[PDB]
Amino acid sequence: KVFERCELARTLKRLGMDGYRGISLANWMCLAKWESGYNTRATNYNAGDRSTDYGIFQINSRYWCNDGKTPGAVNACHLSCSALLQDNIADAVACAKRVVRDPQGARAWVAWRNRCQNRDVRQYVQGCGV
Repeated sequence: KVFERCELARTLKRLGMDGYRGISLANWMCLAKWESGYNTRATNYNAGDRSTDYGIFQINSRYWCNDGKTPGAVNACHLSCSALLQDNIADAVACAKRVVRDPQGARAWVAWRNRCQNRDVRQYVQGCGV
């Protein structure tokens, strides 16, 4: 599923993402936009280390979910990476919350620092009614 911007903003709010561990809704929106383009089926194989990024938040299989083929990986979210490819993002949101509960916070996704951090991210939620 490819979410429309405001449809996603409202969904994320209902799932309690606004301000989760100090991360505003507009930042989660900026993260999803640059990681997957709001696409829940997006996947990206990292040939360099044999891991894969799954879903709307592009969560990595080395630490967060289990896909069986990633060397020395852990599954902190206790989820199959398959769960992060559903149209329903409840599982992906629960795992993203787990990711940021680590000291790095949103810095866990390098895309956040490059395209979201210290920017005016208002545009991501403008007009969505959230």
